[PDB]
Amino acid sequence: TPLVHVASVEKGRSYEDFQKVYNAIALKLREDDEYDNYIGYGPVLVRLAWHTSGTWDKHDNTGGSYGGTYRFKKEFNDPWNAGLQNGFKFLEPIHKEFPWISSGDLFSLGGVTAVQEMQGPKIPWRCGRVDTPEDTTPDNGRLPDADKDADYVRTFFQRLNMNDREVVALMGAHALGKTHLKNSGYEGPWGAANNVFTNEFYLNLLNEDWKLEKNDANNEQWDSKSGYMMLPTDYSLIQDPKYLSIVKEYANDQDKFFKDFSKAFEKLLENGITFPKDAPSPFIFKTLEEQGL
Ligand code: HEM
Repeated sequence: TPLVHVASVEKGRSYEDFQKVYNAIALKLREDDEYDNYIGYGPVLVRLAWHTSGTWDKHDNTGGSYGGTYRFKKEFNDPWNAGLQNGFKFLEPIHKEFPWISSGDLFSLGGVTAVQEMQGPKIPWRCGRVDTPEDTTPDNGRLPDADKDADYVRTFFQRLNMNDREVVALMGAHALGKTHLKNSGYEGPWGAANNVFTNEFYLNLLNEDWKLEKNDANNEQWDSKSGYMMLPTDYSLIQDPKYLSIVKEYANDQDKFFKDFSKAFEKLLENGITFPKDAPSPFIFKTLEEQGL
């Protein structure tokens, strides 16, 4: 059946220990600001948290964030993961300073820290992921393709136990960063800010004038005169009438999008993990700004 992965708290560690890790990540995000033409490492860390969680299969509980298996070559060389090496490199000195944190805890915490420092919603986070051996590394091909339609997106996300609202909310993370032709065969940002977490993805889908064009890798993407782009999968959220209603909702309610994204993102990062009844409550980390740091 399904594998069982029980959360086990890094020995003797508590909220204060993880806040220190959060702070080191946040401080380095501030420090290494030049990355990717001054976008900074925020977006790639969010993508790293999603990709290391998104291999999960609810049917048998393979993949998922628990095992921290991205550290192994099969997964880091996944063509779907091209570019994430930048996120992993960023995290190296963090892991060196705090060698006690598990890899899955670090990859997932990198995502939480990035969202929050980029002025996104608070994302409650739980510790206790435990490194698993190389033979537990899921095969390539569990991450989604971008050249597909709404039916594909809907079916894909059923494997991660996500419903329509959860899918649309999670996709709003595409406010962040950009596609890079050398990584994915798509080129351009989804919006203007790209290192500030807002509902701009939805506003842009609805409000820009989009043209279906071919990029330099001979792949179709939707382009706007403002210099933004949408993947076929992004654009499918306004082609499908059920997705469209939810896009409109998030475009018109920043708080609702924040609340829903926080729930879906924590869920994504926790899928596959069994938390003991007496496990600590989820942690809500203070930002550097809230700490006066
Ligand atoms: C249908 C599902 C999805 C597809 C097909 C997809 C596809 C892509 C592609 C092709 C890129 C560009 C990679 C590159 O060239 O560097 C990208 C970037 C990104 N994705 Fe997604 N994605 C999906 C869902 C998600 C989800 C659920 C999240 C998180 C909640 C996410 C977060 C990000 C972020 C933050 C970036 C920017 C990374 C950077 O700037 O380096 N994506 N995605």
